[PDB]
Amino acid sequence: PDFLGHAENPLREEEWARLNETVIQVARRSLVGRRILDIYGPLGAGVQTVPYDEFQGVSPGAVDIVGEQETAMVFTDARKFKTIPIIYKDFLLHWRDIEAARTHNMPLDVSAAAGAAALCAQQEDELIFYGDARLGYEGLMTANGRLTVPLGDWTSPGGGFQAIVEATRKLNEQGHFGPYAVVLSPRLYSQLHRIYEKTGVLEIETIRQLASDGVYQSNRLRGESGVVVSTGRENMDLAVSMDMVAAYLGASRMNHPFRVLEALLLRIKHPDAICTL
Amino acid sequence: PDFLGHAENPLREEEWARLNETVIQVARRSLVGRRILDIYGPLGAGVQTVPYDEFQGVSPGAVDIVGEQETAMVFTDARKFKTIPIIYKDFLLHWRDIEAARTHNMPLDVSAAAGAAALCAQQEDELIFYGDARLGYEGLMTANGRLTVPLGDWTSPGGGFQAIVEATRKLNEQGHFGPYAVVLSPRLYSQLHRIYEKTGVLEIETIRQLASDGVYQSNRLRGESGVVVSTGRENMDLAVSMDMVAAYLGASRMNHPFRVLEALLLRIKHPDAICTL
Amino acid sequence: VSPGAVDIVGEQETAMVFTDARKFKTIPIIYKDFLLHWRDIEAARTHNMPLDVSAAA
Amino acid sequence: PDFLGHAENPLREEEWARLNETVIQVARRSLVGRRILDIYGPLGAGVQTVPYDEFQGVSPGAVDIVGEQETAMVFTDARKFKTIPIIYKDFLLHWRDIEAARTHNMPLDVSAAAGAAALCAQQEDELIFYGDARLGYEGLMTANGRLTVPLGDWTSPGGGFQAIVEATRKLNEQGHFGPYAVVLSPRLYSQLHRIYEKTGVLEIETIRQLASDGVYQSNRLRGESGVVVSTGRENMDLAVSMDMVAAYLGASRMNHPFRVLEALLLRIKHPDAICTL
Amino acid sequence: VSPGAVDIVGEQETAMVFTDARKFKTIPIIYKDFLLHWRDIEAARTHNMPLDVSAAA
Amino acid sequence: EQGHFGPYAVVLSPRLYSQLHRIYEKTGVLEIETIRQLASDGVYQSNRLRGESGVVV
Repeated sequence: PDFLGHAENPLREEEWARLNETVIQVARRSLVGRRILDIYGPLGAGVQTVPYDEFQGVSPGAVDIVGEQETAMVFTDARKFKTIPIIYKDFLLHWRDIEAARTHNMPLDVSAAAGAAALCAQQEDELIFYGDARLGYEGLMTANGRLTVPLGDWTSPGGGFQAIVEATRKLNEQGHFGPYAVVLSPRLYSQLHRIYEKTGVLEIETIRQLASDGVYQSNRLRGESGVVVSTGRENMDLAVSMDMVAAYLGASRMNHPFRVLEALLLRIKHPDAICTL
Repeated sequence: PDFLGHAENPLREEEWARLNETVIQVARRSLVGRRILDIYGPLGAGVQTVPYDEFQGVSPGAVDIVGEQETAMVFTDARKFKTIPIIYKDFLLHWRDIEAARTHNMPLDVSAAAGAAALCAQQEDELIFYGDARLGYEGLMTANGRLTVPLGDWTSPGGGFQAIVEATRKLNEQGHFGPYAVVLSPRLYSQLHRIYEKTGVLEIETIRQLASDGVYQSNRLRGESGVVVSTGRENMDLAVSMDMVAAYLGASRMNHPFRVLEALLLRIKHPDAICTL
Repeated sequence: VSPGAVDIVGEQETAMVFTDARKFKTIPIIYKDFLLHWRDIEAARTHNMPLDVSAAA
Repeated sequence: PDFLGHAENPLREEEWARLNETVIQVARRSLVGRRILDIYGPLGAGVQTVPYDEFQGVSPGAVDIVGEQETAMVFTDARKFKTIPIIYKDFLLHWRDIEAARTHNMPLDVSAAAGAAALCAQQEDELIFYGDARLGYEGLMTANGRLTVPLGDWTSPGGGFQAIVEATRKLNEQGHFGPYAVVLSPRLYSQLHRIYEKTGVLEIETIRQLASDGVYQSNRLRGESGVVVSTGRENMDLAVSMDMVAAYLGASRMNHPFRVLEALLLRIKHPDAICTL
Repeated sequence: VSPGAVDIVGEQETAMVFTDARKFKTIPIIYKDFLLHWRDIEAARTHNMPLDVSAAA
Repeated sequence: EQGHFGPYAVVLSPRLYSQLHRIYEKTGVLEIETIRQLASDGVYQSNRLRGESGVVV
């Protein structure tokens, strides 16, 4: 019979396979921060730690052949890797329904799961774009090397043109150049969605051709802020230990509790690539 | 190695078979409310909902080769089913016992099982006869059409007759008649058990012949009140989903917590059958 | 609104718990009715082929 | 295995074997009460019960051929066994941890495991030396049979000695002798180890040669020490059901809870060997 | 530091936490170096069986 | 009323049983018939019970 219990896997192999498929689908649609930076390789949950620092840093020298003289480069400086967080949003499945699905119904419902993952992965991005004083992190607002531009995103028609252009100026001048990506607040994006501009075509065409890796909108970024980076690797890395998954709390009073587990840590290996408002 | 618990199913097939059998023994003996109304069939845990509910009229006849006049049985008005409750009483068995029972000697204890089950089945009836503010229910005290008649008027000589006679009279007047069952608070019953009726022999034989389906004693009914109904189906139905089973809360500290699971909901499809003292 | 985040520690969930009640309010059935005429359909069953779906839509 | 559950003993056999070894190492070194009394044999987890009362008392035999009686030797007037306790201090291991050790790092972290065992074994001594009365037990502050020696008179300089002689004398009288053990609070031990006038000699050297078994210091004895005993068998016995072991609460939340289980009961088979201050 | 009595159920703190803080601060590399000379070792591979460890230890 | 009910057994002193062996009562039949039908698991006599006492379980 059922039985009751505590041996599951409350699902069976098929429904279990579904829940995983549903979660990563909805999570991936709600993740705006994995689309602006290409991911690191999976390290498994086996590693607790992701390497942390580079550059800062010195330019010169060559003569002919021997020495005269450098460097030894760097390392830079100290360690250790600040443990990749494990973030979770919890939800329960309620009593019998699952077992009603074992005979009566073919579709097993999702009380939360797609919603919780959507809530969790989003909050993950808030972790990415802001800083955390709580445990030892680099956000894209706290990394310094920001050389903060006198904002941009005016009302007057030039507006965001001058901004991103000014960004590229100092970014390039710091002695770091490459393909650029631009992240904006939705409110900024609409006010910057232009209207009109140069009389040839609109803002999307001019910015997307200027930054030229892409243009993206995040809801978790500060309303006033927006950030420009360089997508090139060995600059920033999005370090993922474990991806998004459905996990089991086990038997409880009576319930099946789940959590969604996501471990994402972003390291800034060259913090000359970051510019805020 | 050994020492058991995660665990598995820490009883064994024989011991497990016992525990189930003991529970239905004490429970069926401690249930007075499944004897006054024939039970509905078990639906399994698949259903969350128990069929419901209408009232207020009596239907026609009769007759000739003509038509109709039905005159139409029509509802009038609404839905839906108010979710069938799950009630439980929990008990634990001790770790250092069961593995001694798994085995060395054979003192395996079922004591907690029966004690909780007896208590659980008790409150189940308390749920039935009383109303429940807890979640959305009908009782035999909140079901209207009660005919809030004064009745007894007890203790001389008696009986002890006039009350039930007055009820059956009044019940019939409402246009509802049938085989009758009489439920009393235990305190009433002995005061009624009682003496000779001076005519006379017992209250039991004279009442048992008037109601003529039976006379029963429940402790959970209000002390002053007692109720007469009609056992006939399509009047009231006791909807039993999964019956009673022994279940595990899980393992805690380790030990083993158990619960007895009970789902009973009683519906009144015809509350003209209810009489309050 | 539900929590995070986070360290290798636990919990703090902090417990998603309901709180409070049930149950499902019955799913409605709505309908709009239409008729087709008798003297049509059997002419459509058939002689020519003007079969009408007009009332249906 | 990350997923999770159940009954993996989430470690592996190698890490599991270690976990046992680490616990028994730290526990055996931090137990001062198993060195003053030779242990009973392990009774297994099957038994709930430890044999109880003896002595009282002492009559000897000459003899030749026939003609020697008391004896019986009774076995003393009283039963039954008052159930051997279960004392525990628990610990959890975290999310990644162990499984991080099954991928990359060969060493398993036992930091909490042994730490709990040291704490648990500590209070175990508190159970022994103090009275309990929660579970209604003995130990020696409560054993009686002391004839209440005041002991003490240990102030200042001059020694520092007389108490233990008063003890041996009284111990000797009434007919119980053996090699003797002395237990003190650290506070007395230092107070007598000191205030060599300085003429001078030591406190340790005089007591340790007189006691002729040993002198021990426990942190858990009452501030005003102390108790003197006789190590001889059939006087006191430390009855051990289970040794120090690793047990599982078994699942909590994406973690693993452990406990260390120790069942030790000390019975007083001869309460004439006990003297307090 | 909190202790346990006990009998049957009823014993808690515990957790035993595992204390609020991570991560591991990297284990150092400390070294003192030494050299062996030109001939030395190879003089020992021809004639003399003992190797000079004077600087090593 | 104590919240414990089931099938009942009655134990009496022999002296009680005879004084309670009735005689007559309700005019239908005797005491054995009414008590044995009431307690309904059985009625028994023990000589070791207190003469005045009797017990129901």
